[PDB]
Amino acid sequence: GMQFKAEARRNKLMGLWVAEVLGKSGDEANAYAAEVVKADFEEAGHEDVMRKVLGDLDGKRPEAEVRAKYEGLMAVAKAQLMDEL
Repeated sequence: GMQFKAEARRNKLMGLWVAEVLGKSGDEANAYAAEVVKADFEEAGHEDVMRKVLGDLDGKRPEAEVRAKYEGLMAVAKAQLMDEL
């Protein structure tokens, strides 16, 4: 299945965007791009993830920007995994 490879990539990639929106850089962003991958076991779909990134953003962006970013990234995530080959 591609679910999981694609999940890890989608989840990681959003972390790097959210990190840039925080004003992280370098390795702070890479560490953060593990955190967003580490919030998807307790609840399926996109529940406990969203509250994690939103609370971490502290109001730095509107939810409408944020959730759209995540949702749109599933396409990008799966580009990268066939483009990395």
